[PDB]
Order: sequence, then C-alpha cells, then structure tokens
Amino acid sequence: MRFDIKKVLELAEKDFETAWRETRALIKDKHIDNKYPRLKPVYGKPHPVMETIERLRQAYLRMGFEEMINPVIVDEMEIYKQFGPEAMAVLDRCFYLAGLPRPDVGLGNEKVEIIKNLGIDIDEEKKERLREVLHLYKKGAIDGDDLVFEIAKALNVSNEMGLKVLETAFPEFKDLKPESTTLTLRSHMTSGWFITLSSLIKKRKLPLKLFSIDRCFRREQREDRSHLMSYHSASCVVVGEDVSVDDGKVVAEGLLAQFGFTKFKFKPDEKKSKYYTPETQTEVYAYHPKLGEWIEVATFGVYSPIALAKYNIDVPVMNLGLGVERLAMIIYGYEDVRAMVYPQFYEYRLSDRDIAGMIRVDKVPILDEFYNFANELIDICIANKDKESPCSVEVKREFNFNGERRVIKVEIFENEPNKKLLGPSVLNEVYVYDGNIYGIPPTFEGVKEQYIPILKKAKEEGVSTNIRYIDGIIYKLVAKIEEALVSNVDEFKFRVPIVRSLSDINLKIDELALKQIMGENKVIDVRGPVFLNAKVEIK
Amino acid sequence: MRFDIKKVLELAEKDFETAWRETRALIKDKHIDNKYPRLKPVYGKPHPVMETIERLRQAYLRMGFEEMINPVIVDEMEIYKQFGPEAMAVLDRCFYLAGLPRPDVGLGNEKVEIIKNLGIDIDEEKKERLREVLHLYKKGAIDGDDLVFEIAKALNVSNEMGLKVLETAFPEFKDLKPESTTLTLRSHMTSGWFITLSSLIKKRKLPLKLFSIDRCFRREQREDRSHLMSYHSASCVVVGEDVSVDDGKVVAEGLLAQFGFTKFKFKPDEKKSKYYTPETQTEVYAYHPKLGEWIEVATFGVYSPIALAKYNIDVPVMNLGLGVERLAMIIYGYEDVRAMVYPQFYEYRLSDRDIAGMIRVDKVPILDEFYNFANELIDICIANKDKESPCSVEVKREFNFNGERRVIKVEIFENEPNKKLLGPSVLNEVYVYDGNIYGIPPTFEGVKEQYIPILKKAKEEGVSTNIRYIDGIIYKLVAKIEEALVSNVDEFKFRVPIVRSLSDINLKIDELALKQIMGENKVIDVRGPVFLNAKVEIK
Amino acid sequence: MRFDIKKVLELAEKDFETAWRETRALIKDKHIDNKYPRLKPVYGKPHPVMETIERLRQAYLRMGFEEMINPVIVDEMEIYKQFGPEAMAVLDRCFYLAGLPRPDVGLGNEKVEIIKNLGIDIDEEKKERLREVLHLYKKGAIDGDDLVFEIAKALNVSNEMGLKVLETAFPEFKDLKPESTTLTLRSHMTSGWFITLSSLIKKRKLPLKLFSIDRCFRREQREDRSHLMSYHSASCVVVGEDVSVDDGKVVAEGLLAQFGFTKFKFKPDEKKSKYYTPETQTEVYAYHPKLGEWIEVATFGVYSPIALAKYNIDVPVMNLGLGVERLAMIIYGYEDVRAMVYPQFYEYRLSDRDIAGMIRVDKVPILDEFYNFANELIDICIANKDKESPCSVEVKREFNFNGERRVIKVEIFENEPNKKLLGPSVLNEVYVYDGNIYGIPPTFEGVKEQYIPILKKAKEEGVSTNIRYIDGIIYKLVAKIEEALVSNVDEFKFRVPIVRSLSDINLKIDELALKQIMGENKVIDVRGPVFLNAKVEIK
Amino acid sequence: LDRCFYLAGLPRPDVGLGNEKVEIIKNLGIDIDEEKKERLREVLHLYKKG
Repeated sequence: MRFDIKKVLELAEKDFETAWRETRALIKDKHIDNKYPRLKPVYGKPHPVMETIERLRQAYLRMGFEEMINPVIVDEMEIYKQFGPEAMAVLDRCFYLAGLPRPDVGLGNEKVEIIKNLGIDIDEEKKERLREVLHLYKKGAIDGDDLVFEIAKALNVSNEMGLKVLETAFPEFKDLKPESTTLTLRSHMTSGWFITLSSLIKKRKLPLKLFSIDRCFRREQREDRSHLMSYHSASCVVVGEDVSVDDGKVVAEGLLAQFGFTKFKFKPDEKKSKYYTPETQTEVYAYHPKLGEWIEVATFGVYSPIALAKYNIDVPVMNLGLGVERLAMIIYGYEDVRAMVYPQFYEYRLSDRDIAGMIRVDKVPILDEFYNFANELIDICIANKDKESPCSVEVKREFNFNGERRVIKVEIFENEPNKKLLGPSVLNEVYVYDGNIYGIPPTFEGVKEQYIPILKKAKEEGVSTNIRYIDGIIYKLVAKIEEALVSNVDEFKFRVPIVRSLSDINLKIDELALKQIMGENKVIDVRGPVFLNAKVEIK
Repeated sequence: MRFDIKKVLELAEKDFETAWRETRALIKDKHIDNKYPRLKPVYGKPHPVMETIERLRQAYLRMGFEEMINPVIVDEMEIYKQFGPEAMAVLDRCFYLAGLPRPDVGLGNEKVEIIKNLGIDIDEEKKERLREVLHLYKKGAIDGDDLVFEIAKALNVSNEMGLKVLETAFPEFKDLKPESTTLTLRSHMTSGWFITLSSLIKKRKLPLKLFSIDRCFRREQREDRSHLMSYHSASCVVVGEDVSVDDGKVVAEGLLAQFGFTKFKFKPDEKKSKYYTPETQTEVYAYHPKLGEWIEVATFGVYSPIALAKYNIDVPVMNLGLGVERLAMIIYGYEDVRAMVYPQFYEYRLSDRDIAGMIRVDKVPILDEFYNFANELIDICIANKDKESPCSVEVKREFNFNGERRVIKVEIFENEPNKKLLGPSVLNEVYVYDGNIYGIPPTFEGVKEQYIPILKKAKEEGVSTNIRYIDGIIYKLVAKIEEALVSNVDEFKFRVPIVRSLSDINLKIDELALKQIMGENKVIDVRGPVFLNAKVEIK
Repeated sequence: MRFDIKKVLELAEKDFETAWRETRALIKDKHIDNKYPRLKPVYGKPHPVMETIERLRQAYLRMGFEEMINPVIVDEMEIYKQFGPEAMAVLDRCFYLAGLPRPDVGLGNEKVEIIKNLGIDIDEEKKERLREVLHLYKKGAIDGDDLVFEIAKALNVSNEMGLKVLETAFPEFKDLKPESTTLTLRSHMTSGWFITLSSLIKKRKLPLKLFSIDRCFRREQREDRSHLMSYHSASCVVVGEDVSVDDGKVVAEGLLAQFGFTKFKFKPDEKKSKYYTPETQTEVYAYHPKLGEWIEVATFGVYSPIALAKYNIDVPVMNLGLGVERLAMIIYGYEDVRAMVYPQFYEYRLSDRDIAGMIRVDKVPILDEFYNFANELIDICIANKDKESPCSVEVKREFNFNGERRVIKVEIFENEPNKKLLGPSVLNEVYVYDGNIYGIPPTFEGVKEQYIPILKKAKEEGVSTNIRYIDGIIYKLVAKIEEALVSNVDEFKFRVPIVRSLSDINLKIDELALKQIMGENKVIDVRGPVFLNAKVEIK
Repeated sequence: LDRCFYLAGLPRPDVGLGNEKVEIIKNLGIDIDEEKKERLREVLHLYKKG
C-alpha cells in the first residue's frame, strides 16, 4: 500500500518527534512464503562450454586473428589431398552423410515385374482412376510436409486425403537403407582450413592470421568415458612467407596466457601426421595452478608443402588446434566430459542454500486478517517461563468473519511442567548444514553443543531458513481458528505428531531435496514436544 | 633516434626563444612507404554469424534463460516419439551417420573360399612366417595412426615396415561402403530438447526456462541458393505448469526487441507440425527499419501432450526457434546466405580507402642519405614558373659514397616551354574515388573541373594517397643518382613513359586492385609529360 | 621464399619417392633472433578493475536490472535531504568544486584605487592607445585557448601579440584562490539515485529495478594504505510498492553468485545511517573459496520514508552497494589496492617465461650467406670427442664476398686435453628457473644433478631459451670471419672471457631482467672454458 | 585552468588556536535543551588526532 507524502512529511519540517524511528511500517514483509531463503533470484546461466567458446573466440580477436567459418562437410577426396596414403586409415573415424536413395525396384529392372502390386491397402480412395497428380519427385522436388492432397470450398470431404499409404503395406520401406555418399563430416578446422585457404591466398594480402572455433565430429562410436561424437575445436592458421613451429608455440602461449596459465611447455607428437611437415607436430600440455594433472589442451604443426601443394598453396602454413571441451573441464574443474557438455542428464545436487528455500510452511491462514493476527499472536507468546500452568493470557481479539462473527478468545499456556510457558526453545531457527536440517535455540546445553561451527549466524557455517518453532506452530493454530469459523467449531486443543521429524511446527518439504536428504543419509534433527493445545473458544 | 632531456629542456626554463615552434624535428616521418594510407591498421574481425550468435546468446541470458547444450546426434527412434506417424516424412531431410563396416567376406561365409588370396603384393616383407602381430581390431581397437610396425635400436632397417598393403591390391576397399546406422543428426534444438527435458524435469524445480544456440543439419542436398546443410538454431524452451503460445510471443518480442526490432507480428503456420499442439505453431515474421522485406526470423509452438507423454513429461512446454543466419542477414544486410556464412569464397571488393594504400612508389633511394636528399631536393623544386629555360639552380650537395665520392651537381629546369620550371601541376595529390584513380592540383581549369565532389579534401568525397607528382618524380631521380654511383655514370637525363597511365612519377600497384581497376572498367586519369631530364653530373 | 606447385607436386602423382619426408625445407627458421622464447605474442590486456566492472555491469543485466547513469556532481543541499541532521558530519568527506573567481579588486571597491598600476611590464605593445578589444569576459565568455591577438595578411609582424602579461607582474595571480561552490562530488550512487528517482517514479510504471556502476569520490585525503580518493560503486535500487531488506539480500546473492561465491551471509551495520530506515543497513561480507579473509564486498539498506519524502517519493526503495575495487582484489587476489588500480606504478616482475625471451645473442653474421654458413658449420662441429688434438676438419667452404674473395679454410678442434673435440658439453640449453639462469647438457654428473625438477623439458619445471653453447659460440666465430673480410685479416684464434657469467658463447641481456637477476640475488650458473680458438685462414 | 574544478572540504575558520587571545569569554553554551552528566569538558578529542 502506497503512503501519503505530507502525511509523513509533516512528522518532519519543524514538528520532528521520533519521526524517523517511527514510520518503520508502511512497508510490511510480504507474507512468509516469500521472505527468503524461500525467495530465490533468477538470472540467465551460461553453459560452461559455450562460455569457454565465447572466451576463446575473444581470446583470438585480441591477438588480431581474423574470425572465419570453415566448411563443416567435406568430400572424401579433400582428406586424401591433406593426408594422402594415410587418409585410408584416418577415415576410420569419419561419419558419412546419407539420405533417401532408390531401391532400384524399377525404371530399369521393371521389365518382368509390375503386374503384382496394384493397391496394397484397405481404405478409401476418393475420385476415380486419376493415376498420379503430384509428379513432384525428381522434377524440382517441392515437398517436405504432409497436407499432400486436400479440399477447400465444398461439402462432405474435410481436410484429409491419402494419409495412409504404409503400415499394412510397403514391407521394404521401414527397413529402407539410405545410400551413403562421398560427403563426410570432419575433424579439426584443418580439413576445412585448406579449402578455406586454397581459394583465399590469391584474394588477400599476406601475412595472414585466421581462426574459427566451431564443431567437429570425431567418430568414436559410443563413448561415455572418452569424449562424444562431436566436439568443439578452437583452431587457427597463420599464413606467412616466413613461419615455423615457433609461430605455433607463441600462439599457444598468447592463447593460454589469457586464462591464467603460466605453465604448459610443448613436446613432439609421436603420431607424426603426414599432413604436417616432419618434426613439427608438437603437443601442448597445460597445467593450471589447481587440479587437473598436466593435460593436453592443444596441438599444432606445419602443413607439409606437399599437402599445401595439392591445394595450390605456395606458402607454408602453421595450424594450432585446441580442444574447447578440454580446456573447458580444466577451467570449471570438471572430470566427466559428458557431465559437462550436458549439465542436466544426471546430477542436480541441491546446495544447503537451496534446501533452506525448500523448507516451506505447511498450513497458514488464508485470510490477511488472521494471517496478521498470527504474527501479532506470535510476538505475544514471547513471554514468561515455567509455572506448571496456568497464567492470565486469555482475553483476545474480536474481528469479524462474514457477519458479526467475532470474539475469539485464545488462551495460551503450557500445561505439562518443565516446559516453560511454551518450552525451553520455541525459538529454534531451523538451519541447514552439510545437507542436514538442524535448528537450535541461541541458548546452550553441553552434549551436542559441538555443532557450533555448524548452523548459527556470525562466523559459523550453515544456512538459515529464518523460521522459528513458534512461527510454524502459531501459524498452525491461527490456521485452525480460520478452518473452524467455517466448520462451526467452538473449542480446540489438538495433537497428532510423534517422534519422527520436523513435522508439526508446520514446515513441509518439496519432493526434491527430501529425495536427497534421505537419498544420501542426511539427518533431520529437530525434536519438539510442542502440543500447546492451548484452549481457544469463539464465544 | 631518442633525444636528450636538458638538451631540449634548456631551450625553456628562462631562456625561451622560439623553443616550442622549433624542435619540430627529433621526430621524422618514417620513410614514405609507411606513411598512410599505405599504413593500414590491424584488428581481429569477428564473423557476422558468430557475432550474431554471441549477441543472441547474450540476449537470452539477459532474459534469465539458462544456457544448455542439447545432444547433436539423436537416434531415429527419438524423432518417432516427437513427430510420430509424421516422422516417416520428415526423416526425408536427415543425415545418417556411418563408418567402417564389415563386407561379410569371412568369419561366417568363409567355408568354401580362403585358399585364393595369400599375398597380393610385390615388395618386401621382413622377418618370416609370423602370421599376425597386432590383433587390435575388435578387441579394444587401439589404433588411429600409422607407424604400425617399426624398429628401434639396431642397424639396417630404418623406421618403415608394411607401409604398402593397397594400390596394387584390395579391389573392393576403395569403393568400400560404410554401413549406415540408427544414429542421425538433427534439426532445431527440439529433437534435443525433449531428451534434455525428459531426464531433467524431475531433477529441477519449475518453472523452467532454457536456451541453446547451436548447430543443426537440415538435409537439402546441395543448395547454393537455399541455405546450406548446417545452420545455427537459437532455440529455447519454457517448462511451466501454466504456459501457452503467448509465452512464446513474449519471448520472440523480448528477443527481437534487443536488436532494434519494433515491427514483427505473428501468423499461424500451415505446416501444423504434429509434434506441436494444434493451432499453436505460429511463424514470427520480422521487418527491421531498413531493407529485407518482412522475413520470417522465428517460429514457435507448444509440445503436444502426446509427444511430451512419450518422453515422460507431465507438463506443457513452449518452444521458440530462431534462425541465426536468418537474422544474421537482416542485421548486416546480406542477400546471399553463402556469401555470408563463408565471407571469403567469392567477393573481396577493395574500397577506395584500400586502393590508396595500394598505390605504392616504384623506385626510391635505398640509402638513408640519398633518401633524405630527395625530400630536401623536392622542397627545392617548389619554385618559379615558365621561362623556356634556363635558370640558376645547379650547385648542389656533395656527400660521400664509399670513399671521397661526392660533388653531385644536380641542375633542375624545364627546357620545353609552356611547362613552367617543372610544369603547371607537379603537385597532383593522386586521389581515389568510386574505384578510380585521379589526382589533380588545387588550381583550376574549366572543362573537367566537375570532379569537385570527387577527390580533394574538406567536404569532397574521395580518399587521397598523400603523394604529389614531384614526389615520385624526384624519388625517381635521386634513385638514379644512387643507381649511378655504383654503375660509374657521369651524366643523366632520361625518358621512357608515353600516354598510358600513372607510370612515371613512380608509383606502381599491387596485383589486386589493379585486377579490379581494369576488371570493373575503372579509369586511371593522371596524364603527365614530366620528362624533367634535368642534367646532373657527379664531378 | 615461395615455392612452385608442380615443382613439388610432381614428387607425388605417380612418381612418389620420399616426397613428404623430403621437401622439409622451403620453410626455413626466420633467423635466431626471432625463434621464441625471443618471439613473444601480443594481445590487448584488460585492466582488472575495468574488467570486473564489465562483469558486474553484465551481472546486473542478466538479473533484469536497468542500466542508468546518475549525476556525479550534486549540490550540498541534496545531501541534507538524504542524510539530514547527520549530513553535517558526512560532508566531512566530500570534495567541493571550484574555479576562477573574482578577487574583488574593483568594479565595486574601485573608488580610491586605480591610478597605481598602468602597465607593469617591460616589452612591446603594438599599435597605440586602443584600450581593450576582447570584451569576452562575463559577456558570453568565448575563450579557452591562446592565439589571443594575431596577424594575417601583411608584413613584419608574425603570429605573436601579447603572449606576456605575467611573470614579472601580477603578484596576486599565481596564488589566486578559486572560490568554492555549493556543488560537491559524491559517494555511492545513492546521492544520485534519489535525484534520478525523484523525477522518474511518476514517469515509469512500477515495480522498478535500476543499476549504475560508476565512479565516486570518498574524501580521505592522501591514502596509500586505505583506498584512494575515487572508487567505483556498483550500486542499484529497487522501487517496489512492497519491498524490504530481503529484496536486498537476494540481490547481493544473485550478484555474488555470478562470480563463484557461495559463502557470504549478512550482518547488521552499526553505523545505522539515518538515510536508511532503522535496522536495515546490513553489511555483506564475502569469502570466496581462496585467500582474502571474510571481507565486506557490499552493504545495503532501505531508504527511510522521511528521506524519500523530501524527494517526493511515495514508495520504499531498497539500495545495495558494492565496492568494485573491493571485489576486484578478491577476484585477482590483490592485496595493495593501489598496486591494482594502477598496475604499473611500482612492480613489474619478469616471469621466467620472459627472461628466456630476453637472453638474446651478442654478435651474429650480418650476411645471410655467412649466417647460413654458421648453422651449417654448427651441425658439423657435432662430432668426435677427446684426442688432445688434432684431427682432419680443415677444408671448408669458399663463397664470394665483394669480388672473388673466397677460400675460407676453417679448422675446428680443441687443443687443450680432457675437453673432447670441443668440450664435455657445448650442448647446454641455458634454461631459466626461479629467476635464475642455468643450462646443463642432457648428460649426468652427480654433485649438482639435483636441479632435475629445475630446467630440462618433459616433466621438469623451468623455461628454455632454445640456445646451446656451440650456437652462440659458432655465431661468434662466423661473425668474426665476416668482421675480418672487411678488416683485411688472414688468421684468427682469440680469447677474452674469464670466470664471470654466460658472456662468451655470445648471448647478452636486456637492461631489465638483468636489473632483476642481480637486484634479487639470482644466480647465473653457466661456466664455460670454451676458447675454441680454432685456426681459420682466408687463403 | 579556466575550465577546471578544484576540490575542497571542511576547513578552519581561524576563529581560535591562534587569534584566541582577546575572545573566548563570550560563547559558553548557545543552546536551550538537556546536557546529561556534569562539567566533563570534552570527551571525543578525535579531531586532528587521527
């Protein structure tokens, strides 16, 4: 509710009497179901791999490298030019594209077979003998959707015609085998660089520096413990009339150096790929000041004149590759690659900070009036101690319901002795630590008072739910009062909980978390012989 | 050359005599070959598509969307669950992966055929009958490179063994056909979203907002005038217990709204994909205040409960897709998609600003001393006018060469009348406009003096090369003087150019640009009867 | 040098004989002065504070906050409205702007004083009695530069007039005191937020979320050990008809949570600023998993209705501030703030990786021919061992100099016994570790062979310079040969070094690093009794 | 400098500590409210001393 200017402003000017210290209201806490930790924040969360890409992509740009986009699909021949007599071995790890072919059932072999199948279906076929209408096959194939044959302005027909030409027919169509092609995916911007280079050297002026961080597919065939089938390669190439492996080392440094890496070094690669001038293919191991043993993040080399020759390139080229997902794991400290590339496909651990915001309140008054009464009734209960009952706390509010219904006397006390006016606690914060749910009053004992570093604010780990016992307890009470004014009840005082958990004192829990609490042997120590039946009549 | 502090500082303090106005030197112009436009700047250039991705990726994050990475390769069955009886039509545009299979030549059919091929080669085979050694095939296939069999510490062998098992053998290996699989690529994060969703709804707490801008492959089979085979889809999904098409419209707005788009609107899609609840698939046409007719940038819908059911999802999902390359063209105003995705694969037009930096100087003194003499000799020539010759400008410098060689008298004048002391110009800037090369003195004529808006600084388009006639001309002269002190020449005065172009006055041109100038009917109007033989002896 | 296509391509096709393995050349290592570590990479380096700003600025945007720019300079009165009776204490830390005032020397007091100073100078004053010309003072003050009075088309005058009206005059002008004003800088976007709010609440529709990370000036008067005079405040404000301190806690979380912070918590601020509703000003301490004890990164509160009233704001406001430089230090692990805000103003430590690239080669052949000879001559020296001399390695190359000058017999050997043909090393890499310069051959000894983890590639820390002894040594020799063909020398064999450092074997060092090596007690252990006088005649 | 702002802060009006030789027995309490405790002149000498 918005407040008035002068209404409050007057408390100032010249008539300033406890103005500031007052007016604290005008801004009430929006219920308890939205008071945080129950109230969480929202913000776009960038994926670790994609972010790492947007960082490298930026890493190069700051080195002056020109961003490119190499062809993703290359022809089997293009790899022969680069690798050569070796390609016949590398292709072992390359996927080949394929599509809807031709089973060669006719149009050539159809000389002694065609008078067999003349309608292998059992439904309706409007119109008559109008053989063929959509000759849109190999003549400008204009298709891709359904709604093949229909109807418009007429009657008794509807939008439907020929939506059944399979199932109980076409035996050799479900097992149809799309014939392969000479078009294959790739691996490393290299198989693309040449192409992107061949027809670029004579169009631009050297020296030339280029980079392209895109996808690639390294055929591994099912690998849940050794990368996947498609990774991101942060490659680049340096076209220079005078370049060597050194131009590669420097790049690898200037690149890693932008992530806080100071220790890496290089070591000759045994693979000695034949598309690389001999003795240049050097691996680039990296070890960032933290976990992740010296792991290979990159690998670069020089394009052998022979290979560059086949592409009509009259100048040496240096190429450095860097596995994005590789460096990715090092950055965010990830072990299982899969668990990173696809964050949500397994884990989902809920941190203590989350649990707190998942320990909601069971029942509460659904009437702003009563709700307010609760809070008010709660601050009241904060009084006295033991006395084996009774007291003098009965006379209470008398607000209306639907018509004159009021006079709701609520008496509060603790009949059972040694439990104060309400108990030796009723002020337990109910914190959350190491996945466990505790909650203890700011007092002291001696036995389990070792959980100091645990829970409790100040300099003691653990997140609070900002909910004391009495809170849920009273809300439970006031809730009932409400549930009664509609059920026609005159008296109260109830009981139901028994040694179990934090039930009672209200506070329920979302499925998740509760699925973890028990799924990981977490304890929920609260303990509360509340009861506080406390007689409350409505007359 | 670095200067001295006090040396210059003294000219101040209390003895301040034209100090500032002087000391202009100490900072000489680094030659003429590096004086700009010849001196161009370098900076990383981000690709239009990738940048657009880094913008959208950021567009979502600012809307609170969570970044993900959906599986790129899905099984043929996963599409059946989403599409269903329709998938048998959409698969028409989906590539299937494949690799090194088994021709079924033996290990099953090998019962009456094996005593035929026992060595189809004609070279060397070290050692003896040691049939098989690397049984690393179907038993933990540890391969991928060459260097198969080698040698280490010994003599007479070298690193080479068995690098020939084809060519003149294996007839059915080059035509080998990698058998297909049940693994196919995809199209739209959708075919991935379900998967990424199915096993995520019960791990997280709703509502749920996710996005992933990654690659996809829409089988089109050779399309140079209709997208390619792999595009980028900026998709997203909103998991909410209460969502509808509206949640899609809003996204499309909040998304496009971050690019300056205010006009878009939506229209129902006729395709009515069956993996979308009926009457939800609405296209999202966009028209940014500029070129590019109202073009479809997005398209969203709602996942039909049936489809979501097959994936064990108990809640509606809204999915909005946006073609990155699509919006890409609208942003950078591109027509041909290909010409954008792969910038350098055709065009490379050189803007006037480039030409200027490509109009270099033909010949120049290779001796700092002479070079300096040129510049000095150039400012000198700036004198007098006509006189049908002669004058009194002979006595000149006398610097050393390799030993006492000096006394180089250089006389300057214009023998032919009506050509001033050098000419009615010799101060032509040589500008570049509309791809043409002009250059005219700051004087006036009357005929072609219409090219005012063209060339010339101030408020008249066109880029200058900052090179006057005399410049190249004198450099040409001084150059010769130099070329002579080594050739043993005593006199000079030469001639060679004739009505052609800007030859003479030096200034040559790089292959490119010159390939355009003529390749696009550009004119090179300079015209210069220089000659200035000007006698110059060295004794 | 560019190579030919077919020239190399022919080695393939069908005539493939050691093609790949060959052609290794065509790409020579560009000298040794540019072979890395001597060859370092370059890339724009973002300042830690500014980057942190570009991260927070992005942190908010991802939370939906609207970016603003609050006024930097506010009037003394604006702070009174916010703070009130307290402002009279806070202003103690606020700078006040000031400019060229009026000493009140006349125009009011000029009644009995004006006939005193009528020209307190001793130079020239062109023209005559033309009292005043530029009445551009308080009447549209159009000034700001010099070139006050000048001259154009004429003779005997030059661009200069009245450039002297001080020094030997105006006694009370150098000590001139610019009078203060009611305009002061600020501290925290707060003093700006109100203003930015007051005239914004009725223009926009609530709720309202805003943020602005800009500068602020907290008067501390010289603080080299307690922040400076101007810091960056990453503040924000949430205008909501229903907001409380909680809306602040959540922000602080959603903000820090985007830096990897999971531990922070809040604690009530004792300061209890009166411009904040009582009991809301809560500090926000943060402890990132690393160094930097629990340090206060933020602090937020609620604007007291009274203060908001004075600005005509009819609704509570939540404000959270965050010291950028504060979080900055935590991120990049900085102790001294100054050492961060102004990176280069003290330190500049050169990491080992740098030293390597600063250990250049003393002297080298300045003739491509000789240079090449060196490298060739170097691989040659790699032969034999001890023999107390001599051998059979004299006959050598015979290339031309300036004319027939050739036949340069270079004999190589080690006269002194127990030093092999050259020495028991001459292959020392010369590494760099812990700021020290070592370098040892890949052999072994037993005494100091404890520096294994030190230097040496593989899995042993330390950066190499990729320079062996012989390298510098031979370059030194070949260098001489060259220096001789011009000095007219016939024989050689020299000596000059003695127990000192790595001198000899060439290799010098840049001033810096060498300033550190000794400035921090670093050792340079090489030790080399080279000598290798090796007789070399030129006839 | 004609276009440059100069910083400034709480100065000293030079009312005493130097000119206080014939003026100090004038203002000994220019207020009309409460002042707890008694004659305990000064307690927070936190001015020019840290």
